[PDB]
Amino acid sequence: MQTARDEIIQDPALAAGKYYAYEAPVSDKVSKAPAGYEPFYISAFARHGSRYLTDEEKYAEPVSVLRKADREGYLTTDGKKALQVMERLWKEAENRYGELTAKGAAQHQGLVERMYKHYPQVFVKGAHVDARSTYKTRAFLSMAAACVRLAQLNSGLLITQDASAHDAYYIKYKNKTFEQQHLAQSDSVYRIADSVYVHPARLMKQLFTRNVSAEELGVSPVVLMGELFELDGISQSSYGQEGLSFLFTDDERYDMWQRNNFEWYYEKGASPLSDCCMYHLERNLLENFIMTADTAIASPYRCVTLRYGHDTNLAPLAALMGMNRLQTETTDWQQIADTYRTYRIIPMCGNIQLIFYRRKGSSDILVKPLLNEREVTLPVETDCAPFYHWADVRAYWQKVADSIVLPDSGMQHD
Amino acid sequence: QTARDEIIQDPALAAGKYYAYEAPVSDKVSKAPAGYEPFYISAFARHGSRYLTDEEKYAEPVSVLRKADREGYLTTDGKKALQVMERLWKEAENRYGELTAKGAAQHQGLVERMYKHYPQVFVKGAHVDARSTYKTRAFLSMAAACVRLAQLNSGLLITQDASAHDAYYIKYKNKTFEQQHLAQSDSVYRIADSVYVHPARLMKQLFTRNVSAEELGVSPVVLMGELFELDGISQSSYGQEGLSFLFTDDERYDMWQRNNFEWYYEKGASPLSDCCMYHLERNLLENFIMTADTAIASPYRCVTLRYGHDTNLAPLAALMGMNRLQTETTDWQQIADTYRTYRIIPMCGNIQLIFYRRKGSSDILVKPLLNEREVTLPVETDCAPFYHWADVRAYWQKVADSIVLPDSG
Repeated sequence: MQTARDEIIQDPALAAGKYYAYEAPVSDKVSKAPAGYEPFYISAFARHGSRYLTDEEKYAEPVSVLRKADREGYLTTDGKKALQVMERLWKEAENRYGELTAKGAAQHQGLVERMYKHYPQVFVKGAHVDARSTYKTRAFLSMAAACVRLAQLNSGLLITQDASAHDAYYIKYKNKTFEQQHLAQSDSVYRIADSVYVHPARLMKQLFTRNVSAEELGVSPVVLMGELFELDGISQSSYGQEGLSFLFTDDERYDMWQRNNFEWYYEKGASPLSDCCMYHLERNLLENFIMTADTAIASPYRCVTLRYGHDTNLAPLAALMGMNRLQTETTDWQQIADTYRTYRIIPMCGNIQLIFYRRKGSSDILVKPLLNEREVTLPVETDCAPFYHWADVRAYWQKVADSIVLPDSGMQHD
Repeated sequence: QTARDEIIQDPALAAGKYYAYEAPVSDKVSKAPAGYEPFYISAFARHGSRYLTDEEKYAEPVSVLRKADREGYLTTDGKKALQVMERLWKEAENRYGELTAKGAAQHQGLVERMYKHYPQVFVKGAHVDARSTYKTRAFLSMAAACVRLAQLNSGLLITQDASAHDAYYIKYKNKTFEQQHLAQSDSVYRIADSVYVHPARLMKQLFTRNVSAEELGVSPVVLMGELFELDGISQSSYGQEGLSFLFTDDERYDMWQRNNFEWYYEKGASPLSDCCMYHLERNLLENFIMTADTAIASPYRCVTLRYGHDTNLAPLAALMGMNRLQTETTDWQQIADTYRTYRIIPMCGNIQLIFYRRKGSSDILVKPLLNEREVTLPVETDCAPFYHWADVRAYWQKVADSIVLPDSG
């Protein structure tokens, strides 16, 4: 539909991208399934909800730069206003770095609330909600919030939780060797990305009364601008905390989003600069979607599969599934945002949901794919969009998974 | 009963820190004085039943017996032990240190008995404030309990956290303090092994011939410790055979004593570590005091649930002054009289404080429970098993104020 540029002009919060605080779709409506079809299985992967920045230094470094300017008298009034905001953001996050916020828990309560409202026939008494997480507290506290909410919504669900190293091979897959096969020269690529997207000259004059250099700051202007942009976005993780929007023009807001958007496209998407197939990393997660759907479709019980993790794995999974046009390959720095937009893929509480439908007396299973609760296309033909035939989707995904070979990494192997 | 007789009646208790929690046999709870109703619960619970924390705790002993098997000096009893140990390792594979299904069921049972016995605490709109450490076994115990509470009363307000911000009281650690008082622990444990661990008979039961510690790769005392650990951890699984056929009644008691001593020494009242190692839990005691003050003054209704590790549960029990845990002795055999790990830190071990108020009276009462058994506190009371919170609080505050801990980490 709209350009990413127009979307971000209409809603500046979307430029936070990976830090965008999840919002339910404006429309509460759900596409009607073909006659006789009812939902019976839901399979999901959900990123943790809104969180603070992951390292104390992501607060401490830019704050100390501005406090020093203040102390030595070259911080402007806008600079002082910015410093005051960042001090409040840091105080909020103090000794809670990387951790889920109260707003982040509410996002996951809302996510399963809307699941329950939309597909009540899935969440019948005795149905086994199988929820799993990574070891990271932000991921499993998102699971914990969601599971307590489902238990409040229906006392009869059988809800189990785990956060086990035994599942890491698909719920938090990692292969540094594969990354190093493609990203060894990422330093060079990012220097080019910085010069294409990050334009710090105007902001430096807004922040400081006299001209400053990379050497007096302790960080380059490009780094300082990125750090201030990250703080502006992370303000969304808190209730009633203002950001730093007054530090960024609309074009700079768009460009700083583009800079992190490119990073995801490069490290985890279809960039030709990383040889187009970085999203092959999620073969195992894709296979776990296939196998657990196979089990639920053949099961005499009722099932729901919930997985809680990280955008590190969510972003490539959406591309590997073939959603929309995520697999489009381009090196045009400005064209990426056409088909690949992080706020539509990996916001806080970002999530993929597959809704499986069944009709009595018919072995023709249908599946509705949702990316952040919006219908998506899959690279197979269908006669009942937004619905797909599971037989066609399964064949395509299994063929994709079968074609991916991943290298030994440490003691881990295919 | 004595610890020796309790272990004769119920050998599973000798697993100590690995004993799989069981509810009290009677569903009865003591009657509060007239007009008193429970209104606040404050708890600290260890994670439920878990696998061993490191792969080497399975691999090392298993490889010893596989070596004996390959080279043909493993007895038939030895092969039987190897069979069960391979089974225990297979259960734990890639789940080292993790909560088991039984450990989750323990924590569901714990809150459902809180709910049954003190139902006036669990009313619509009450805030259940649950917090954990960052370790998955602790968090998942929390998560199992909170889902259970949600099912018992969806009107509760249940929040969950597992924050570095709570570590100073929910997972306290002070390596400097330990090195001040445990500096020669290596020497103390070599003596303790000599006192308690006697592997000659077991070595002859396991192997067809004498075997040197060099050929085993581990000393016979280490191997006996590892086999006893594997025997205990079988309790974490449903329907898993242990190794009871490798230990006589006397050895089972003595191996329990050896680990019991380790807790008494590192976390209890042993004169060998200068009698005040349980001072480590001053912050956790202060958190119990202040969250109780807040609940007593609150216009809302509250429950405080903390989920953690026996590293902190054991000293908390002693620092609160429960029963005779603070009794000081160097007599290796007398420890067990007043200090018994299966009564303090089993799997799902827990301290609960049940607070009661009477309408129109500011005299708050508190009932202290250790693994759901009433305990004494070093405070006078005119209505045991209940204590006046004003007296308990004054005693715990001065205990906390008397403690000096070094800045560490």
